Amino acid sequence: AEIYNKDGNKLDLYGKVDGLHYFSDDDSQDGDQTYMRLGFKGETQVNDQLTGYGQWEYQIQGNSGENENNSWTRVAFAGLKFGDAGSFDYGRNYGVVYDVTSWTDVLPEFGGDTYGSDNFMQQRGNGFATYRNSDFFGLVDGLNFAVQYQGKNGSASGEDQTNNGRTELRQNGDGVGGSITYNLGEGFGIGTAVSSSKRTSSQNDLTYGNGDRAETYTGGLKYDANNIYLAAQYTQTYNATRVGNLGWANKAQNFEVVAQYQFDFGLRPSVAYLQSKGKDLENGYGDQDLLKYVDVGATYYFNKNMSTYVDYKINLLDDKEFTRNAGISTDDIVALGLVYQF
Amino acid sequence: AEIYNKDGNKLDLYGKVDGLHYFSDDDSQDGDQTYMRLGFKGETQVNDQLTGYGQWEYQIQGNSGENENNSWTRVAFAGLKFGDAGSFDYGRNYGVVYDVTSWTDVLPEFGGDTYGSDNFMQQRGNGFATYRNSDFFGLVDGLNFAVQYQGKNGSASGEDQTNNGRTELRQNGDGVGGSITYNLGEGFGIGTAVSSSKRTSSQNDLTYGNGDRAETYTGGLKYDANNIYLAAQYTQTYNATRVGNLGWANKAQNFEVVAQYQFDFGLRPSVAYLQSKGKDLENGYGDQDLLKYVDVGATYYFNKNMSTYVDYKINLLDDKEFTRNAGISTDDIVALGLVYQF
Amino acid sequence: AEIYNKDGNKLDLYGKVDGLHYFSDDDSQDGDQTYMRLGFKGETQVNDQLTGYGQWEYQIQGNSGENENNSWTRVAFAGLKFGDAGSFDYGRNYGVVYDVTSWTDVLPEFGGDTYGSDNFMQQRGNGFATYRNSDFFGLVDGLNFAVQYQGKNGSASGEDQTNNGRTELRQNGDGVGGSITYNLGEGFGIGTAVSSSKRTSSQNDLTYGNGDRAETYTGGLKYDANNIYLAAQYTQTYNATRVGNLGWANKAQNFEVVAQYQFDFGLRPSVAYLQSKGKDLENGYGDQDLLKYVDVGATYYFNKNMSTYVDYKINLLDDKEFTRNAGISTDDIVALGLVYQF
Ligand SMILES: [Ca+2]
Repeated sequence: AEIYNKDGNKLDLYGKVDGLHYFSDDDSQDGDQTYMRLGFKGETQVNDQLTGYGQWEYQIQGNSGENENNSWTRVAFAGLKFGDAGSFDYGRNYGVVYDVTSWTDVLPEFGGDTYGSDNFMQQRGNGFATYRNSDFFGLVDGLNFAVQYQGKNGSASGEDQTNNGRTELRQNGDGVGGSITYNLGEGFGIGTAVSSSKRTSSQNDLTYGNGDRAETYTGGLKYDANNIYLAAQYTQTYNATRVGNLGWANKAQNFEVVAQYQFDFGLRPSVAYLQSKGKDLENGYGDQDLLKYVDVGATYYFNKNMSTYVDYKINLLDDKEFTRNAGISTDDIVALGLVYQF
Repeated sequence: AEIYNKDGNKLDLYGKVDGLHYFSDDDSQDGDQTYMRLGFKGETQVNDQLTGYGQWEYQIQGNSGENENNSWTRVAFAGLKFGDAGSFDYGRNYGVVYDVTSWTDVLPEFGGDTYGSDNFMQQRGNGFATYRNSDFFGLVDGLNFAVQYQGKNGSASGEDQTNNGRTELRQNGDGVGGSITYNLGEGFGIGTAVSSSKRTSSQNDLTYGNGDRAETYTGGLKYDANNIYLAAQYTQTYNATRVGNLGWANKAQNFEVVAQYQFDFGLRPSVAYLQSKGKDLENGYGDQDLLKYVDVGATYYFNKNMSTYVDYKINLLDDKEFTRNAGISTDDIVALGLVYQF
Repeated sequence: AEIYNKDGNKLDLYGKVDGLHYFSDDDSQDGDQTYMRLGFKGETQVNDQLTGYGQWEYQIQGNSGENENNSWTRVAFAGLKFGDAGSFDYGRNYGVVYDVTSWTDVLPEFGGDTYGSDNFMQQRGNGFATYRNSDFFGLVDGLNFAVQYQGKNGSASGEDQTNNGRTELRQNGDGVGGSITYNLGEGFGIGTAVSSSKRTSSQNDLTYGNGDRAETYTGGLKYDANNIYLAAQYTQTYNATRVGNLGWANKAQNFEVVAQYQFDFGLRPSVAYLQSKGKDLENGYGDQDLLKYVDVGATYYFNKNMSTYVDYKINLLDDKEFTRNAGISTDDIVALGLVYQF
């Protein structure tokens, strides 16, 4: 909600409380999943061709006892917008791959999980320097592009050390990526994104998915008109898709597709399919499905501040030694949520 | 404070800073106790018979150094209010037992401690689904009731596992409870509450207080008029009252009583007595006092945003092997507080 | 930003996002340093001669992954201001030494580091009771003083225990200090501060800097007019200046000096020099430099809500066994920051 707007400076303080429960045979997923987010988006007019901005978003789990706290920063960045010349921001932000893969990340609860956070340039991550340009310098309506750099986020100590070190599955070396999207008209959009990240020496000491670079190549399509939403994304990755908590897939092929309809009375059913196919895994595993499910659900929007939903992950992965070793869930989940937001 | 009210959506952002110091021979209590809370309460009008809401409240200790952070979520829930048909909410909230025991939880600093947080359905806890009805459907003025369910919050791994696992003393199985309060008129109120929670297998592997279910039965009475506040609550529990950090009392009898007066110039003296009597404790302990103190104090309210208080916990427990083993404090405490709130 | 002002109560909710990167051969400093702060400052008019207030400020690092959270309370206090009779506040706050040493803590990124946080009464710390008077009771314009007490913040357990125990380098015993500053006119200011804190037995079990009390003596001078800022502070300490993470200096002499100029178009160059000279260190180290650098940098202010800066720490310490043992950084750092604030 915009809570301040005075003398060229505006501040939106926003958030949500999601009273959320999962039902699953997977005891690591089953039970209370209540959480909240809080954030702000601020903007300051500097002059005719320059606006400054800042955004922060934080998640605090609501499903723990008072003896602990599970919270984290989703984004935290500052930037400048310069008219038709583009914008630049730096901080914790979304990787440019998500400029296209976000088109399928629209499910009531699940979805968006052929990749994760702190996962090279695929989604949220630290130290992104991001240049963006909408409508190609004001010359081509509907043609947008981005160019992005990510500095190394290494280990806590030793050869890969940076100030902000972390575990191998959340590290990266220096990376570069970009995206292009185009409005084809009549509700249709097409997009592509590429990223290439150096990997660190400690990442390459894990058994799975060695290589000098983590690479991703994405294409996407969407239709968004007449109360219909359709989208698909295909992403091919190299040493970039996590294999549970074991390392990465030498290669993976990720595909997500979704269809939704918004009824005027407030109901938005959703059907989707997601898969991630890993190739050439070490330890004799070879080709393995890393993710495979159908998702059926619906959100009922009471208004823009209140909603409720059901989401059903129909998990098509087989329970096998591989999935158990990797810690990949093979069970179905039903989610029920009630959401207040501002 | 209400900081937003527009187009049927309202947001109250509230908080407090309590500059607080304890004086005690108990070194685990003595010293700086400064803390803050922050929260919001949002409400959205959906239609003539339906309002959505969300509430979140967080505590951050202000008495640590910058190398650590001690914070936690008090509540986090979302709900719907259906005019006279009642309300429903889900998330981290107060157990319905507290609908009655809260009547004595009014001391300047101490009190409210014959039970704790994450303590079956007695106070704050995860995964409450709560139905409430005020003035009995608009048929009986002053008659309120609630019915509540709490899903299992289990262990981090193994047989009792849920996604949001925690230590035994803060676990629960599936539970159900209810409360009824009635305005007798002329300032008097009467209330009762009952709860019954399944206990988990890991809870039942501790030495103290094994059983299938944790159950509570509460009666309360109060007078709240003419600047006088008098209240008492009596609660009988089974396998539900913590014995320090060792487990639970097979049975306990808890009693709290308080008298206060509000002077028009701002001063509110308070006198109270609390005890918790544990029965049939294991390891030869038998009947033991778990809590026993007189409390004398006063709050001076400068206005609705600023107050200061003294509170004196006169601890009547004897220092003995049992209390030392259980980690129950037997020393007096004096608290001095200065509170800004909004 | 002031977001509420009604019926005698006002609330300023403020914060910043600093998109920040360090370049250094010191891998513990190098890399992404993005962070945010959030805070509030509230004030309530009680009557003609009394105002209540509260302030809280929190830092949340923006340079970690989502599997961790690094955050802390900077300040959290409540107070009363009694017209010209002065103010009193209690909580986590700044020690009165900083009333003078803050005059040099004005660099774009670095600076302010001949002392740290939770470092006796030198900067931020727990449990400060602080009396302040501006303009000497309304009788002497520009003459300010303060008197401050800090209660013991001891160990987690054992002989020095307090409720809010911490590691030795962040402990203190009971302390007293004061400051006096005077506006000489025409941009000139002069100040002095003195503090004396009991040390704890666990502090005195460390090798470096044992003694009954930690003591500090500070003088400062500044010139602040005609777009020029000049300041210097000299502090002599006894058992109060940290030697890396090893303990304290039996004696230290700290000197900071800074010169800045503000151009109308928004650029503020800055040049500074800082040194901390430790004396009589144990383990044969004798006299050692603890800190020594020249700082050159500049901030460009777009407006009151947006800025960017470069800061260059030219480290003059030698890499030698002492600095490596103490964990004192001897490398240069360049910082680049982009800051949105409200
Ligand atoms: Ca490979």
